Amino acid sequence: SKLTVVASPLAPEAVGAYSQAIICNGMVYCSGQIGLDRKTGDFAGKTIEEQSKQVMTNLKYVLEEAGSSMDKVVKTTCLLADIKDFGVFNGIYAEAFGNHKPARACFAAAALPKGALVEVECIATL
Amino acid sequence: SKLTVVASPLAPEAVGAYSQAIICNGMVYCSGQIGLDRKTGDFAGKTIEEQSKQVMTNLKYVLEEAGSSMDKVVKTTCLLADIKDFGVFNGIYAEAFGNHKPARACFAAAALPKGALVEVECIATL
Amino acid sequence: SKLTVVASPLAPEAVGAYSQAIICNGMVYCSGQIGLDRKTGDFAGKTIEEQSKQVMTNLKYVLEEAGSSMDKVVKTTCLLADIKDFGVFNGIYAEAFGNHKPARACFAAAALPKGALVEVECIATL
Ligand SMILES: [Cl-]
Ligand SMILES: [Cl-]
Ligand SMILES: [Cl-]
Repeated sequence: SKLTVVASPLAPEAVGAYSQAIICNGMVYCSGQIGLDRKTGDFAGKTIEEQSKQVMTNLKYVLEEAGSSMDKVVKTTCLLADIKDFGVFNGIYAEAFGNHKPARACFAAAALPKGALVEVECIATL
Repeated sequence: SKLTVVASPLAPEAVGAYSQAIICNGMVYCSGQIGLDRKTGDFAGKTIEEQSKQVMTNLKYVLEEAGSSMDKVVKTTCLLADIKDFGVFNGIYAEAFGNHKPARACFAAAALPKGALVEVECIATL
Repeated sequence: SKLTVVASPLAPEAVGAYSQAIICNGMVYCSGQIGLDRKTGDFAGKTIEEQSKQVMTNLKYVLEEAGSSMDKVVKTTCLLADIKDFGVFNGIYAEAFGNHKPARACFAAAALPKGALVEVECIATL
């Protein structure tokens, strides 16, 4: 039951107390992505649309680096800064996954790290 | 590591970007149930008691459809719209599980989808 | 796929509808620890620093009882009562894990059980 650290050069860098994802026993446990662009270290934009798209892109990068894929995602958890953003977020999430339909839980947090508007974590299979 | 979609006709319908649950590698990953009654597509009631009972019933339906059970639940996460609802919720949760005692985390969200008062997700074994 | 209940005498007692952790299929699913001291049944202190240290100590006790360890943690979820506590919390978390870097998601809840300032759950391997 080895743990393998996942570090994509495309996803936001993990330089603190966490890894982008950990592989263990055939599963990939992904950190909660926020909508940072690795190229800038800043949010992709100020809007929910911009950050949501970036979050889903980031997740894909992490999953690919792990040897997984969006289609191998079993469960996500979707955190919003503001519940009114649910509809917009959900559309962008759905585009990202296409016809694949993970299990899901969603909620509005009181606040997210770094003032993010959206954070999405997941678990996937190899 | 096939994924199997769980769709009970008894639990709220999943007609959007998620599945009620996903089976993978011997485990069942359940979406966060809210207190909708599949027969109406509406909340079972306006109160915490009514919605909490519905949520736990819904979870049982999903688990059964997956080939699992309440007694096979390993971990839940219990989300409340209002922290003051913890005691009432907890009683209803406990009734639902009987002597089975999953691992658990609970918190109050700033808000939940659809204005729900309570949302409960879980992971279970086959 | 037997479930085993984990009950450390060092971690806060689980006397209600949950277990400290559940072992299943080679993995340990840990409840969200709050900063209670088992010796008193009360918070270790009123501050974020005091409770955060207690939470990480509690997690270690649970993991050890399960046959796991801090180094075997694959993923955590870190819940704060107040987003401004993120930096302090993160330092204490990092001390606790040393060079081990789980996957992670963090957020501020609207509120936590018992008025806690911080709650941390995790999943680990045997
Ligand atoms: Cl997740
Ligand atoms: Cl859960
Ligand atoms: Cl976790």
